[PDB]
Amino acid sequence: AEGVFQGAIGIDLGTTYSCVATYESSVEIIANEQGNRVTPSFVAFTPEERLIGDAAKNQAALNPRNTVFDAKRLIGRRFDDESVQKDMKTWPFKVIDVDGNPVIEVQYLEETKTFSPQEISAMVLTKMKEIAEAKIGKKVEKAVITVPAYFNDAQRQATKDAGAISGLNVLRIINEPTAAAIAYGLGAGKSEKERHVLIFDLGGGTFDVSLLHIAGGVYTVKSTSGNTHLGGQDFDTNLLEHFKAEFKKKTGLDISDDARALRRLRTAAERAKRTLSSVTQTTVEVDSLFDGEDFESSLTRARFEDLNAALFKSTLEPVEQVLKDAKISKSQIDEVVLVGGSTRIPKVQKLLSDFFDGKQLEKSINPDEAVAYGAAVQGAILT
Ligand SMILES: [Cl-]
Ligand SMILES: [Cl-]
Ligand SMILES: [Cl-]
Ligand SMILES: [Cl-]
Ligand SMILES: [Mg+2]
Ligand SMILES: [Mg+2]
Repeated sequence: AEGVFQGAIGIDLGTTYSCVATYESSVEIIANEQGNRVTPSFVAFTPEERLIGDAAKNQAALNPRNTVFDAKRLIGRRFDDESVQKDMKTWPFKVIDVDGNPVIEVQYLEETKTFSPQEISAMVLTKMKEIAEAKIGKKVEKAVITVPAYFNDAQRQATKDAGAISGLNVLRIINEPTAAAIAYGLGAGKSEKERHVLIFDLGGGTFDVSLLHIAGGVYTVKSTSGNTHLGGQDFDTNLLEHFKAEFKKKTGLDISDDARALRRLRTAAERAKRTLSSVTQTTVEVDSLFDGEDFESSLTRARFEDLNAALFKSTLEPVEQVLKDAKISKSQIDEVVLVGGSTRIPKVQKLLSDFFDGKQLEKSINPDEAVAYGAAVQGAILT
């Protein structure tokens, strides 16, 4: 027990970003060595070393064949699965078929090596463990890891297996939406007074809606829906195209083939989106965007909303589906919990609060951190 943490860390092993939390005297989300409270679920292999997290994502463009990401899209799946065959056409790294399983093949230290999805995820989980250890000052042996509610038994086992590989005793695999509810203490009393709770989780690349029944300490997923491939980055993309159009119109320049110019302009758009969650108008500037020309525009909240009209509206569909499927009316819903950074967008909150006739949404916990937070809460209950 000497020099070992007696608790269990909570890990949100996300598709694109991961987050780790612990609950000593209170629940804390842990920052990594670059001071970030989420860490890219990225592993890069180079002629000299392996990078995990921020450094891996930051060199992805320079090292695309050997920078691995989206392993959560493979884990516990089969090579000839339909999502897989499809996902593979979109990745710059090689995925091969070994005994019918997907396996990632890369160059590492000037040799060809292959990794299962569980092995890649284990490397991310090891990174999360190490991040937690650095802040705790102790070794971590126990964890609670979260997975999407639609994960099947193979996907769940493969995720536990990843944990084992990373030197963690995985006490429980819990559902992402359930973690978020636990974060808000919903059902914490373990009282027999029941609740129905809708989790609205709009991630950067994922949109998941889940209906929970909670009573007596038992969290039951009644129904689940979403858009796997719609997310916050899609809002950025619409603003990016709007800005590209403006720039080309004023200057005659097309930045489509300049990766750096595209990157800087998407950064401007991401920043502009965030500003517009707090205020209603902003300038948008990029100095010397292309061929000597400065980019300057402005954007109102109203215009931002119009540019994403259809997308925003589409977010109510899965809320309706989940109720329809569970045979539960919107009036029976006790809490609506917001997860994912994109839920900070005022319009998204408004469409949702209006659908529930002015109901206030649970949002006091950072939406990017809520899943990890509840995983940490569950970890403390188990230890
Ligand atoms: Cl995810
Ligand atoms: Cl993610
Ligand atoms: Cl630059
Ligand atoms: Cl700039
Ligand atoms: Mg998430
Ligand atoms: Mg300037």
